[PDB]
Amino acid sequence: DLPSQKQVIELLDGEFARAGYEIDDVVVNAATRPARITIVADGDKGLDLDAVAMLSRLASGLLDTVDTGDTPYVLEVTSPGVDRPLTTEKHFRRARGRKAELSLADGSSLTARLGGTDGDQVNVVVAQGKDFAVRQIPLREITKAVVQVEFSPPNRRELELAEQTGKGA
Repeated sequence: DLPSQKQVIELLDGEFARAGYEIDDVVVNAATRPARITIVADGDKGLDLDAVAMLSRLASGLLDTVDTGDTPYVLEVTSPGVDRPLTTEKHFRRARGRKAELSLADGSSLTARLGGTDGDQVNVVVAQGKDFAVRQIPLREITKAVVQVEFSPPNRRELELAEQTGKGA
């Protein structure tokens, strides 16, 4: 059949990196006519149309080296999307379960999946080895919070924790 997400990534990651680009995610969708393989990539300087086309050429060339069989697919290389910034406690509540990039007041940053709010805290869920940590961060320590677009579905255990912690609308 079609290669797994992991197969596409092992196939492309090195070449993409060698071209100066990072692979953020890969989606092999076999539920459309025809199937779509989506590569989500980025560089320090985003993806302009030149880069999108170059990486599409790269990726398609590399994927032709693979036995797809009689199964027909379409390839797309895209930038990671943009999603809402969050300002109020209500916003955080509504964004429970979403992945977020948080800038902290001490200058550090953190990518984590948002849990519920709890008093003046927000719960966050972070991967830690094969397991997870649930941390509370005070709203007054978050100076920027941006929800990320997700292409592959969230890790099931991670989403379970993020969605059954604290309050969220």
